[PDB]
Amino acid sequence: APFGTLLGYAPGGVAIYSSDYVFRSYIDDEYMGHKWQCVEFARRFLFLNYGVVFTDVGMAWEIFSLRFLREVVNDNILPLQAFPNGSPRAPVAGALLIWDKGGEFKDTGHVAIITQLHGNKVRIAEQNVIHSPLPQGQQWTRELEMVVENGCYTLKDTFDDTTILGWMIQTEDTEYSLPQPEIAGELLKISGARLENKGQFDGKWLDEKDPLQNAYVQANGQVINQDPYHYYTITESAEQELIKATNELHLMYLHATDKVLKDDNLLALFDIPKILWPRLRLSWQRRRHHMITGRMDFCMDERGLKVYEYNADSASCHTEAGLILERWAEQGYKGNGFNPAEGLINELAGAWKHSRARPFVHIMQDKDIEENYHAQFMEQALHQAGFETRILRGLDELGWQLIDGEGRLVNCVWKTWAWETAFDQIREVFAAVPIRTGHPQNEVRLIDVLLRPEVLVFEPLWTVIPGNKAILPILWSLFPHHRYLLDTDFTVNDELVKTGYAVKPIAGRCGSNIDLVSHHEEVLDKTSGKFAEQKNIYQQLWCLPKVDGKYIQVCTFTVGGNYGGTCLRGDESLVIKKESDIEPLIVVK
Amino acid sequence: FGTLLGYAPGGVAIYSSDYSVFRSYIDDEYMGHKWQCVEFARRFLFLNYGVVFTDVGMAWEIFSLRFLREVVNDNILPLQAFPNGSPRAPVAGALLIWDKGGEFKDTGHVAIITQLHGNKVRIAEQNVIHSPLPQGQQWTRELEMVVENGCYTLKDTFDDTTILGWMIQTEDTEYSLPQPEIAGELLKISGARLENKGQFDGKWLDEKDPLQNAYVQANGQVINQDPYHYYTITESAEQELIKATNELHLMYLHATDKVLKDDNLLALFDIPKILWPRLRLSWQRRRHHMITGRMDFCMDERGLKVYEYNADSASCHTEAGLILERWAEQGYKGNGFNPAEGLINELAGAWKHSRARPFVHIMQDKDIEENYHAQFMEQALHQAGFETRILRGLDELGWGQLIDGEGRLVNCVWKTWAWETAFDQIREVFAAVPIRTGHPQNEVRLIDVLLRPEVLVFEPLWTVIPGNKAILPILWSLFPHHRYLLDTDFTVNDELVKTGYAVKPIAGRCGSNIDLVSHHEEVLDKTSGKFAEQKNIYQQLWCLPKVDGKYIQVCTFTVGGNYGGTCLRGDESLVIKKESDIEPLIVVK
Ligand SMILES: C[C@@H](NC(=O)CC[C@@H](N)C(=O)O)C(=O)NC[P@@](=O)(CCCCNCCCCN)OP(=O)(O)O
Ligand SMILES: C[C@@H](NC(=O)CC[C@@H](N)C(=O)O)C(=O)NC[P@@](=O)(CCCCNCCCCN)OP(=O)(O)O
Ligand SMILES: Nc1ncnc2c1ncn2[C@@H]1O[C@H](COP(=O)(O)OP(=O)(O)O)[C@@H](O)[C@H]1O
Ligand SMILES: Nc1ncnc2c1ncn2[C@@H]1O[C@H](COP(=O)(O)OP(=O)(O)O)[C@@H](O)[C@H]1O
Ligand SMILES: [Mg+2]
Ligand SMILES: [Mg+2]
Ligand SMILES: [Mg+2]
Ligand SMILES: [Mg+2]
Repeated sequence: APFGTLLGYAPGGVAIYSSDYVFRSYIDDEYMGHKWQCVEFARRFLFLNYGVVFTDVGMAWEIFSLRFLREVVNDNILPLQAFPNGSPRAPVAGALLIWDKGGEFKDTGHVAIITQLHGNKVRIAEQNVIHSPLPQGQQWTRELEMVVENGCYTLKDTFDDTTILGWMIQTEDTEYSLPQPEIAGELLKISGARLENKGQFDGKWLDEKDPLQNAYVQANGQVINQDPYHYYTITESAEQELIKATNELHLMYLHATDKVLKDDNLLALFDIPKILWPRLRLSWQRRRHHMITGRMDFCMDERGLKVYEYNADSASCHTEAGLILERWAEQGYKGNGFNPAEGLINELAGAWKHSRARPFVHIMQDKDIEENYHAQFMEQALHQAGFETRILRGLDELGWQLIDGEGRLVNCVWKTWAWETAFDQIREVFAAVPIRTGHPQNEVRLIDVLLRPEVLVFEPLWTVIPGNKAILPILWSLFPHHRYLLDTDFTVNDELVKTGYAVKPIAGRCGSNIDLVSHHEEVLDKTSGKFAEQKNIYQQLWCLPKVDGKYIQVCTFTVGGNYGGTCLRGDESLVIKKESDIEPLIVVK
Repeated sequence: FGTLLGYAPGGVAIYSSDYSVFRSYIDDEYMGHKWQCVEFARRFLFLNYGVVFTDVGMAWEIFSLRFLREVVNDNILPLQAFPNGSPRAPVAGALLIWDKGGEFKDTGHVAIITQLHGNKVRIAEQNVIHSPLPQGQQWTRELEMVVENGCYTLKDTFDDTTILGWMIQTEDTEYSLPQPEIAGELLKISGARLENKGQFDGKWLDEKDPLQNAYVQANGQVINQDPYHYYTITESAEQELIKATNELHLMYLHATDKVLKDDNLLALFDIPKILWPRLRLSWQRRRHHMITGRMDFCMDERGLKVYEYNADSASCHTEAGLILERWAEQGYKGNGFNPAEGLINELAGAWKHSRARPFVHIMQDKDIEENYHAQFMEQALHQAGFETRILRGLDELGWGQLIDGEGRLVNCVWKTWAWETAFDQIREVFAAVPIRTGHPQNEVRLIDVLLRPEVLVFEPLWTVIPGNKAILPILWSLFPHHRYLLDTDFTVNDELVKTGYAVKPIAGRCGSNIDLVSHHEEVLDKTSGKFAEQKNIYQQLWCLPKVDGKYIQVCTFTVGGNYGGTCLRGDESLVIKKESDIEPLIVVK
């Protein structure tokens, strides 16, 4: 039957459509999947019957690697066990059934729901196998021979060339289960590479006729890094691991955010003016699904994958990884590899299309030359998502009801401004946020725009919580010894003294005021900055890898909660800074 | 009217409420009626502290409240009151309430104190100033404050008004006022006879009106055993009933919220576990979709208690809001009025503001009482713009989507059916709720309609929780010794033993299987019924007052969450039942 046709329903009344090729599938504010993949059904089936969902994955077979589910009515995390086909643990109804990649399910693999288990077979329901109407009243798509020998169940797919990894059950009982996988550090190694010099970058290789590139040029010139003939490479396998860590960590971050907002004791550790708390919570409940983009900082090498911070509030690198590196590649790369961030612009237009952003968006940026091309890069994402924008450098063009230069109303704002800056205008100075709605010499401040009740702002005010480092000790707290985390505390405890630690201001950035100390209690590195007086967090030391004379760092972009790309920052020192360059990155298989 | 005059602190608009779609919301949260004083004071609180006060008749009533509702998690906070002249100073943000009289006649007034000084305080408010305000001035009026011997006293700018005091949201009660208790006698119910002039000797009910005809067809030209008799209540009591309705309602939602968050609690309602996941989703997305419910109280000089709250499926609306209208219209030449005369416009109201689809299928069981109940509601919907079609039974329903006898798709239904009855269809006989999406002979069950995902149902699922008596011990738990509650438990503890106690099925109705043990330990009354196997609750004995040879019970309606009327149920026994009559009620000032 055509694409979209209803072929039947699964237990509980869950529809199943034909996907024989508005493609996103949502059930309210929740993303289900592409239409009509085997994954969209599986996730919708769990959401509609159990009110739980599994993270976003590249391919179906990757679902067998997850070890947690998200409970949707409260952003809570649930434990999920995996089981090998042939396990003493029977494939109960409701469980997820996963196919690896191979045979009928080539690279993707496959996922299905076990609807009913019998004595010599089981029934499953799925969405991308059958494209024809199901027997009236049949709430299963296929039957699978199941053998039972010595308290061990083994399924036999109806295809002669496929492999069934097993099934997953949401329980705390780990008996019989598979330990969570872990990629061979060998595959996480960052490798140097060189292109053959033939002067592909000898001149103006970045188009200056294009307003966006030229904007970038006017801030950096025809340059990305020290030497444009040298790039770095990672394995498609490591990228997969980065997509996995990004999507997982984000939920852990939203989950931690949730817990902080519900406990004054925790909220008090962020050093945010109390007058704002009620506004933080409201932002949380109302703008919960509005964060458009963030960037994570990772240390990646054979030792594994670690996360330093999450730039949820405001984050750049987008122009670099998503535009210049695209032209760089088109200009000098002739290999089979690819730029892991080439889909950044479209990924952003997409999040905007689906955002509840008003028709006209005012883009507010401070007067910084980097913020200059960043703003224009975000403006092009919005114009693609079909929005209208005007950029505002500084506040001078603003005036009062808030209006801009050309007399237009300001009701929707995208800021490159950091929420912290607005928090200073409050710290410096009541029954409410002390904002002006009138002024003799028509002088508008920052807080006078971002905190005015009728202005729709991105990133939302709650993002300043997962964006503040005081969240790290909380992360550690909720997921002790999590494979991707580093021990973090608000003091230096015994366990940090042995390992060594990095001192970091809870609201800093660009590597300002950072102190690295080794187990030998020796200061490996220091930086200064304007955030010297803020509270600090102490996080287990874990130094960047050095490759080809530079310490490389891995960064992933979150777009609407999911991986949107990867990029590199590389510096002659152990600490990355606003200046640290963006090195070309190619992923290879 | 509607003109923007200025902004209170935080950037809170203030409009003119002159005169010569009147509801105000901020999302799905109701602020008040445009553009009254109360609407501002609530919107100011909602926007800056994320709290709001319960609905009230007049602004002067707010000074009686002793709690606020935190919106981001339906939690309840303490709100203390302080009389003008008080060691406790009138801080910023606090509510300032005027009693009724003088300038603020019957209503009284409400303002927000924006800033305290040494000899004055500034206050922001609505409906007192109807002229624009000076640029950037975030206050409306100043008031002389006379600090003497440690006591603060405010003087109004009007010479005939009275300031009650101010209200601080805190746990410290020192210097505060105790909760106002209504005088015993103002709560006595009283019989009154009309002058017999044959006003009720023929077809006094207009048989021309289809809605009334249907009611006649089920009861004839009758309401009670003698329509020349009625009861009356002081406007002071109705005051108390509107107050206890809106408060208990919030107490019930607060309790509901708690249950849905802790399995150990939810496990007490005996609902099929396969539905738990669905109850929680219902609660999170249909939180504001409840249209109507009815509360049962015991009222007399002893005070005001609450027996139960029929949130799921409740009736009596035809009787109180239509027949009794006709009644008064036919034999009442008095000053009083029917406390439930607006109900029908009240309901059409909630329906305008519901997210109900344009076409509504009304579902009812074959009962002669439900027959007119559903035509009374069908009329509330017609007055709200929707189209409908009554469906008696389940025969007119086909199938792979659910359609009606005329072919139309059923995806939005209003039911008179009890959610507990579908629950039985699950407890009769699975990876999901067992529902048919097809069947040979085309046989839709009740469960096959209410639990089909694409069908919009009112009342929404979560109502089965506050509509279940298992919640009574919870409320007692959250609000022990609340003035309107009764000690309820899941056993017969020490206290109930000595006070006497009512035994009742957690999911019953119409007085079925009710047992009444006195403190002398003797079965006062007892009834039979179908829910004898169900779990029970044990509620403190508090017998109906007996007036004019009848046991009277007070009932209040909740429409969209707030008071919507009042009616009486009278019986020869202490236990009201399905057939208990509706006794005419007139409210007197
Ligand atoms: C968004 C950035 N800037 C701001 O927020 C300025 C805010 C300030 N104008 C205000 O009003 O608070 C920012 O500092 N982000 C932190 P970031 O997301 C991205 C850092 C940018 C690195 N740019 C390198 C350009 C190299 C050109 N050759 O990352 P971290 O610093 O690691 O935190
Ligand atoms: C809505 C009513 N009925 C049902 O829900 C029956 C559902 C049934 N069709 C099903 O199969 O589930 C109901 O029982 N409500 C309980 P209620 O809300 C209203 C009782 C109605 C009293 N009518 C008196 C008419 C007198 C005419 N002279 O109140 P309580 O019984 O006190 O609980
Ligand atoms: N625990 C740590 N161990 C080793 N290096 C660290 C650690 N924390 C931070 N760094 C280094 O410092 C840089 C900046 O710290 P980061 O935590 O990302 O904060 P910022 O927001 O200032 O960029 C990182 O890019 C990394 O090179
Ligand atoms: N605690 C109690 N003390 C005395 N009478 C009670 C008590 N609870 C209920 N009753 C009597 O029993 C009737 C039925 O109880 P109710 O709680 O309303 O359940 P139902 O859903 O069956 O109407 C009431 O209307 C009232 O007359
Ligand atoms: Mg960093
Ligand atoms: Mg940062
Ligand atoms: Mg009752
Ligand atoms: Mg009842």
